[PDB]
Amino acid sequence: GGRDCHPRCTWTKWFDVDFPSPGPHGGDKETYNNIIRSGEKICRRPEEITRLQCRAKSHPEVSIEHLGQVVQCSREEGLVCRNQDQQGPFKMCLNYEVRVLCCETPKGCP
Ligand SMILES: [Ca+2]
Ligand SMILES: [Cl-]
Repeated sequence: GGRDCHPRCTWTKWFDVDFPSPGPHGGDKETYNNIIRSGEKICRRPEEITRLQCRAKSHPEVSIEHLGQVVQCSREEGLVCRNQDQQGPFKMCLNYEVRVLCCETPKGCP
């Protein structure tokens, strides 16, 4: 047809709505649920979450694996880190942040 129909995609800002506290039930839960309930906007209504990125807030360039940290960065949910999953004897998550790629397909497009 006469239109470029590939999705238009825009990254959100980075969100950091939770901060870890110590103990076996602490962690850092940067889920879309928590982000929205913190007053933050993620995507607009027409757009769909297409990609998630995750990083340590105060160590933004490093692979999280090199910190020995056990985290999940899932497109459906956001980032979850649980203190109980980390190595001891001080079992604790670092502070993470996330950002989202929001994509919207133009009108009348397969
Ligand atoms: Ca956080
Ligand atoms: Cl870094």
